[PDB]
Amino acid sequence: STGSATTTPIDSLDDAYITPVQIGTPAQTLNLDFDTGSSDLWVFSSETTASEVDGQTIYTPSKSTTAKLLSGATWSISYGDGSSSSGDVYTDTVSVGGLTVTGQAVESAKKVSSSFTEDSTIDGLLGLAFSTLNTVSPTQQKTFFDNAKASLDSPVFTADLGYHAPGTYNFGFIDTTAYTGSITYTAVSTKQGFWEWTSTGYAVGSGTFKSTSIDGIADTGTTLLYLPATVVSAYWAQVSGAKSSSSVGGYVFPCSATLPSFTFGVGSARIVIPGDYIDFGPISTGSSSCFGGIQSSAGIGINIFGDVALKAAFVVFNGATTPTLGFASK
Repeated sequence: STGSATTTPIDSLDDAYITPVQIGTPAQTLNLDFDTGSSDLWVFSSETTASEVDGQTIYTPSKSTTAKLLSGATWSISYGDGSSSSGDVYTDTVSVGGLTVTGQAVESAKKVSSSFTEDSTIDGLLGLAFSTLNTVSPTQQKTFFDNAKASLDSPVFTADLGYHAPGTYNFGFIDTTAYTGSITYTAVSTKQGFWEWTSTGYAVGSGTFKSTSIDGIADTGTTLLYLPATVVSAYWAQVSGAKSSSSVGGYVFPCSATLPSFTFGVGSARIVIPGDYIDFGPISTGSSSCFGGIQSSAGIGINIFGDVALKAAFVVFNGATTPTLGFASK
């Protein structure tokens, strides 16, 4: 089997991407944030505290003939941005882009933090990291990809995120028309539960490539690119007037600037992030100070190849017995 779904930016900044997901019988379509940095599929639901729902589409298990309460199971998750959610668990039929999994754990939110309530466009998350991170207790549950894997033509999924435009998540095949040149594959460590890999270096604009190992995770659920302070400083030093602002929470730059590209290494290959991808616009409406798309990972504890980086590439998440990651230009 295979699946193919379009993913769509939630706003003009590509702050996140949503992908339609069918849950239940008859289908209940929710728009979920596919997150290769977590491993819970959770949704806004009929069980979610009423005051914490504001515009989202909810899953109603009682209207699904294939829904079954997973007795005794609860879940609770906190994300890197400080947001959180929790609730109980159903099993139900879940389909993505024509690919169907029966008995998928669907984690029904009883509580969500403000950040989720305030974002009317995201109805939940679908995690695509390794199932060892799944928070369901007392019986840990598998991700959608884990459940689908054995049935897929090839045990892979691909992320093809657009810049200010729709893109595609494919399951079970590699669309050879969707990228240019070759796919360069690189080793993955699953030790922390993530799609963790080591970049071979970086360049700023038309500058020379610095060979240096950067360990990080491929995380579709994180908006920006978080790298070591040394790297980030070298980038923003090439932008007149750029500075790190503690009051804003990172590097800002004059909105009148032309941003340089940023290149990262994948083995001997190079992925180029155009300067425009690194612009996240005014810090507040009408401001002439703009927020940077490359930020320091210092105090996150991990480097994160988020959407700013991934959308510059066609990315293969290879879930073979020994997982790998592939990157191609497109």
